[PDB]
Amino acid sequence: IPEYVDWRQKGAVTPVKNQGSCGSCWAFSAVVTIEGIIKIRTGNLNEYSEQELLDCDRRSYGCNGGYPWSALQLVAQYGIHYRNTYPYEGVQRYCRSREKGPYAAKTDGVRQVQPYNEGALLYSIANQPVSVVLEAAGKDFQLYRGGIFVGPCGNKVDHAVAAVGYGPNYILIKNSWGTGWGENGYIRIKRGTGNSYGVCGLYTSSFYPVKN
Repeated sequence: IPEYVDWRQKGAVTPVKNQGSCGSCWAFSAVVTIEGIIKIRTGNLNEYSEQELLDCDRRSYGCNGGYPWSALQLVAQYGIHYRNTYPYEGVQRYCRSREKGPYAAKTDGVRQVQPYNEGALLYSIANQPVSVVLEAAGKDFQLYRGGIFVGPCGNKVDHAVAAVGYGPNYILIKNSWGTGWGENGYIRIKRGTGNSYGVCGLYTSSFYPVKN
Protein backbone atom coordinates (compact mmCIF):
# COMPACT_ATOMS: atom_id res chain seq x y z
CA ILE A 1 0.00 0.00 0.00
CA PRO A 2 1.15 3.58 -0.72
CA GLU A 3 2.56 5.93 1.79
CA TYR A 4 -0.41 8.27 1.46
CA VAL A 5 -4.09 7.62 0.78
CA ASP A 6 -6.90 10.18 0.63
CA TRP A 7 -10.27 9.09 -0.73
CA ARG A 8 -11.26 12.75 -0.94
CA GLN A 9 -8.88 13.30 -3.84
CA LYS A 10 -10.24 10.25 -5.59
CA GLY A 11 -13.80 11.71 -5.55
CA ALA A 12 -15.29 9.12 -3.18
CA VAL A 13 -16.18 11.33 -0.19
CA THR A 14 -19.25 13.54 0.00
CA PRO A 15 -19.39 16.83 1.98
CA VAL A 16 -19.08 16.88 5.75
CA LYS A 17 -22.40 16.76 7.56
CA ASN A 18 -23.76 17.78 11.01
CA GLN A 19 -25.69 15.20 12.95
CA GLY A 20 -26.88 17.95 15.31
CA SER A 21 -28.16 16.96 18.72
CA CYS A 22 -29.20 13.38 18.04
CA GLY A 23 -26.82 10.49 18.77
CA SER A 24 -26.84 9.16 15.16
CA CYS A 25 -23.05 8.97 14.65
CA TRP A 26 -23.42 5.24 13.97
CA ALA A 27 -25.63 6.05 11.01
CA PHE A 28 -23.47 8.81 9.59
CA SER A 29 -20.42 6.55 9.86
CA ALA A 30 -22.16 3.79 7.94
CA VAL A 31 -23.27 6.11 5.11
CA VAL A 32 -19.78 7.42 4.49
CA THR A 33 -18.64 3.89 3.76
CA ILE A 34 -21.63 3.16 1.53
CA GLU A 35 -21.09 6.42 -0.47
CA GLY A 36 -17.44 5.31 -0.69
CA ILE A 37 -17.87 1.80 -1.98
CA ILE A 38 -20.61 2.67 -4.48
CA LYS A 39 -18.28 5.25 -6.01
CA ILE A 40 -15.38 2.81 -6.20
CA ARG A 41 -17.50 0.26 -8.04
CA THR A 42 -19.77 2.27 -10.36
CA GLY A 43 -17.77 5.45 -10.71
CA ASN A 44 -20.61 7.63 -9.38
CA LEU A 45 -20.66 9.56 -6.15
CA ASN A 46 -24.02 9.93 -4.46
CA GLU A 47 -25.28 10.93 -1.03
CA TYR A 48 -27.32 8.43 0.90
CA SER A 49 -29.86 8.73 3.64
CA GLU A 50 -28.67 8.67 7.28
CA GLN A 51 -32.29 9.31 8.29
CA GLU A 52 -33.42 6.04 6.77
CA LEU A 53 -31.02 4.03 8.99
CA LEU A 54 -31.98 6.11 12.02
CA ASP A 55 -35.69 5.20 11.55
CA CYS A 56 -35.42 1.62 10.29
CA ASP A 57 -32.62 -0.16 12.13
CA ARG A 58 -34.51 -1.93 14.86
CA ARG A 59 -31.37 -3.10 16.67
CA SER A 60 -30.25 0.48 17.14
CA TYR A 61 -31.67 3.18 19.47
CA GLY A 62 -32.39 6.02 17.07
CA CYS A 63 -31.09 9.28 18.64
CA ASN A 64 -29.97 7.39 21.68
CA GLY A 65 -27.20 5.54 19.87
CA GLY A 66 -26.73 2.42 17.77
CA TYR A 67 -24.35 0.12 15.88
CA PRO A 68 -22.69 0.95 12.54
CA TRP A 69 -22.42 -2.75 11.87
CA SER A 70 -26.28 -3.18 12.20
CA ALA A 71 -26.74 -0.42 9.75
CA LEU A 72 -24.40 -1.90 7.26
CA GLN A 73 -26.19 -5.30 7.36
CA LEU A 74 -29.49 -3.47 6.76
CA VAL A 75 -27.94 -1.98 3.63
CA ALA A 76 -26.81 -5.44 2.61
CA GLN A 77 -30.17 -7.14 3.34
CA TYR A 78 -32.38 -4.41 1.93
CA GLY A 79 -30.74 -1.35 0.40
CA ILE A 80 -30.82 2.39 1.04
CA HIS A 81 -32.36 5.42 -0.60
CA TYR A 82 -30.80 8.69 -1.72
CA ARG A 83 -30.43 11.46 0.85
CA ASN A 84 -32.54 13.73 -1.32
CA THR A 85 -35.50 11.38 -1.19
CA TYR A 86 -35.10 10.58 2.51
CA PRO A 87 -33.57 13.73 4.13
CA TYR A 88 -32.06 14.07 7.60
CA GLU A 89 -34.51 15.23 10.30
CA GLY A 90 -32.43 15.03 13.49
CA VAL A 91 -34.94 12.93 15.38
CA GLN A 92 -36.13 9.36 15.17
CA ARG A 93 -39.50 8.91 13.43
CA TYR A 94 -40.89 5.81 11.81
CA CYS A 95 -39.43 3.86 8.90
CA ARG A 96 -40.72 5.35 5.64
CA SER A 97 -38.62 3.31 3.20
CA ARG A 98 -41.79 1.69 1.95
CA GLU A 99 -43.25 4.96 0.73
CA LYS A 100 -40.10 6.13 -1.00
CA GLY A 101 -40.05 3.56 -3.77
CA PRO A 102 -37.17 1.40 -4.96
CA TYR A 103 -33.87 1.46 -3.04
CA ALA A 104 -31.12 3.47 -4.76
CA ALA A 105 -28.35 1.09 -3.80
CA LYS A 106 -27.66 -2.24 -2.13
CA THR A 107 -24.44 -3.82 -0.88
CA ASP A 108 -23.58 -7.50 -0.80
CA GLY A 109 -22.28 -7.90 2.73
CA VAL A 110 -20.21 -6.67 5.63
CA ARG A 111 -16.78 -7.62 6.85
CA GLN A 112 -14.97 -6.72 10.07
CA VAL A 113 -11.31 -5.66 10.21
CA GLN A 114 -9.08 -7.63 12.62
CA PRO A 115 -9.07 -5.44 15.75
CA TYR A 116 -6.08 -3.95 17.57
CA ASN A 117 -3.90 -4.17 14.49
CA GLU A 118 -2.70 -0.97 12.83
CA GLY A 119 -1.55 -2.72 9.65
CA ALA A 120 -4.83 -4.53 9.01
CA LEU A 121 -6.75 -1.29 9.28
CA LEU A 122 -4.36 0.67 6.96
CA TYR A 123 -4.67 -2.13 4.47
CA SER A 124 -8.50 -1.77 4.51
CA ILE A 125 -8.45 1.99 4.23
CA ALA A 126 -6.19 1.62 1.18
CA ASN A 127 -9.05 -0.32 -0.43
CA GLN A 128 -11.94 1.85 0.73
CA PRO A 129 -13.41 4.07 3.46
CA VAL A 130 -13.94 2.21 6.72
CA SER A 131 -16.17 2.75 9.70
CA VAL A 132 -14.25 3.08 13.04
CA VAL A 133 -14.93 4.00 16.65
CA LEU A 134 -12.94 6.07 19.14
CA GLU A 135 -13.25 7.77 22.54
CA ALA A 136 -14.62 11.32 21.89
CA ALA A 137 -15.72 12.21 25.41
CA GLY A 138 -12.51 13.95 26.46
CA LYS A 139 -12.26 17.75 26.17
CA ASP A 140 -9.12 17.57 24.07
CA PHE A 141 -10.97 15.66 21.35
CA GLN A 142 -14.01 17.86 21.63
CA LEU A 143 -12.05 21.06 21.40
CA TYR A 144 -9.73 19.71 18.68
CA ARG A 145 -9.03 22.44 16.16
CA GLY A 146 -6.25 21.08 13.99
CA GLY A 147 -2.83 19.43 13.82
CA ILE A 148 -1.99 15.79 14.29
CA PHE A 149 -3.97 14.73 17.37
CA VAL A 150 -2.07 12.61 19.90
CA GLY A 151 -4.60 12.80 22.73
CA PRO A 152 -4.67 12.92 25.63
CA CYS A 153 -7.50 10.34 25.54
CA GLY A 154 -8.18 6.83 26.92
CA ASN A 155 -9.74 3.90 25.11
CA LYS A 156 -13.41 4.16 26.16
CA VAL A 157 -14.86 4.40 22.71
CA ASP A 158 -18.22 6.08 22.40
CA HIS A 159 -18.24 7.61 18.94
CA ALA A 160 -18.38 6.20 15.41
CA VAL A 161 -16.74 8.07 12.47
CA ALA A 162 -15.19 7.01 9.22
CA ALA A 163 -11.57 6.59 8.17
CA VAL A 164 -10.98 8.00 4.66
CA GLY A 165 -7.22 7.88 4.33
CA TYR A 166 -3.83 8.02 6.01
CA GLY A 167 -0.23 9.23 5.76
CA PRO A 168 3.11 8.47 7.42
CA ASN A 169 2.10 9.69 10.85
CA TYR A 170 -1.67 9.83 10.94
CA ILE A 171 -4.95 8.32 9.98
CA LEU A 172 -7.54 10.60 8.25
CA ILE A 173 -11.01 10.62 9.80
CA LYS A 174 -14.26 12.21 8.68
CA ASN A 175 -16.39 13.32 11.61
CA SER A 176 -20.11 14.29 11.57
CA TRP A 177 -19.96 17.40 13.78
CA GLY A 178 -20.00 19.82 10.84
CA THR A 179 -17.18 21.95 9.36
CA GLY A 180 -16.57 24.23 12.40
CA TRP A 181 -14.95 21.34 14.17
CA GLY A 182 -11.36 20.24 13.62
CA GLU A 183 -9.87 20.55 10.13
CA ASN A 184 -13.02 21.60 8.25
CA GLY A 185 -14.75 18.68 9.87
CA TYR A 186 -11.85 16.16 9.62
CA ILE A 187 -9.21 14.98 12.02
CA ARG A 188 -5.70 13.60 11.64
CA ILE A 189 -5.03 11.10 14.45
CA LYS A 190 -1.56 9.90 15.28
CA ARG A 191 -0.54 6.32 14.31
CA GLY A 192 2.59 4.22 14.74
CA THR A 193 2.89 4.71 18.48
CA GLY A 194 2.93 0.97 19.06
CA ASN A 195 -0.18 0.89 21.34
CA SER A 196 -2.46 -1.97 20.17
CA TYR A 197 -5.55 -0.08 21.28
CA GLY A 198 -4.67 2.73 18.84
CA VAL A 199 -4.77 6.38 19.95
CA CYS A 200 -8.20 7.00 21.59
CA GLY A 201 -9.00 3.33 21.03
CA LEU A 202 -9.15 3.82 17.31
CA TYR A 203 -8.41 0.21 16.43
CA THR A 204 -11.19 -1.29 18.53
CA SER A 205 -14.12 -1.95 16.13
CA SER A 206 -13.90 -1.35 12.38
CA PHE A 207 -16.33 -2.56 9.72
CA TYR A 208 -16.61 -2.02 5.97
CA PRO A 209 -19.28 -2.89 3.35
CA VAL A 210 -18.70 -5.33 0.47
CA LYS A 211 -20.10 -4.87 -2.98
CA ASN A 212 -19.19 -6.99 -5.94
